[PDB]
Amino acid sequence: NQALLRILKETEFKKIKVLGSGAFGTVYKGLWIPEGEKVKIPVAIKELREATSPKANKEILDEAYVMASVDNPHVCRLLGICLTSTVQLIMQLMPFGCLLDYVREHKDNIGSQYLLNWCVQIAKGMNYLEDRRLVHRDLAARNVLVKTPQHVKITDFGLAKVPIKWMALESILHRIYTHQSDVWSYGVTVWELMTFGSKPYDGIPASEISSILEKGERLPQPPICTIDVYMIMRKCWMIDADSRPKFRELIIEFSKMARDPQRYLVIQGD
Ligand SMILES: COc1cc(N2CCC(N(C)C)CC2)ccc1Nc1ncc(C(=O)Oc2ccccc2)c(-c2c[nH]c3ccccc23)n1
Ligand SMILES: [Cl-]
Ligand SMILES: [Cl-]
Repeated sequence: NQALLRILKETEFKKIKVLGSGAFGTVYKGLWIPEGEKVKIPVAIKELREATSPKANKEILDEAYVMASVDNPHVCRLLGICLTSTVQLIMQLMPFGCLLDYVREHKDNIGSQYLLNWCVQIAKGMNYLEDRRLVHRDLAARNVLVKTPQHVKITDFGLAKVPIKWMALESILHRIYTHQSDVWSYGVTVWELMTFGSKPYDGIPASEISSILEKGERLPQPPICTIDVYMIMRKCWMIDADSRPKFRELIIEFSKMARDPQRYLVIQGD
């Protein structure tokens, strides 16, 4: 369905402010001003580094069509693309930033129902990706964006088509990426939220992660988590990928807990 993806001319968007930058490229805050209309749309613009892959513009556009077909309230949808020497991707601006920064900045004013609702919404978005037979490969708290405080969206997937501390052991050892390896990354993401933005395996070099996982060590239990919540996180980190919970089960379990949030999370002033 080609109509779902707007082909943009360079004059229809302008870069205002830099939001993030790295080896992939740079994400700008900007405005989309379609020529015919009289509107200025807040957007995020990710410009990819030139000459990173041999894929021509024709093959890139076909992959972009898939990203534009993602229709789920908890997964970011590709709004437009600009194909010059560099590939530029346009999506809606998420004004509150990424969820990792949000929980760090508001760690004193976040209650149990907020945290459990985020866990539900992230599981809903990942379950949709699994329904579309799409593997994310880089699920993390930094890759969950906050549209409003109680509406989050998963971002930065399909860009892949090394985050060792978020990867399932089979991804580190065998480069295997499935929906069940996404579940491992979901467990680490939930761990980031329950610790209000702590770094996983803090103080341990990335090159040592596989050995400690093979020795049976895992991320420690967050203090606010009751045993019911931690055991769900621990099951996401089982060696047997098919023994890990499914995203559809995680939706049900975290939805049930969200009905009685103070029973499952113990938070000061909650
Ligand atoms: C006010 O808006 C924001 C601000 C801040 N800042 C606040 C604090 C700063 N200091 C003080 C700590 C640093 C951070 C972060 C985020 C957003 N909102 C946003 N909206 C939409 C996308 C997004 O969909 O981008 C795309 C676009 C096309 C294709 C794929 C992804 C993104 C986004 C996705 N991947 C990224 C990688 C790096 C940076 C941003 C993004 N972010
Ligand atoms: Cl808040
Ligand atoms: Cl960090």
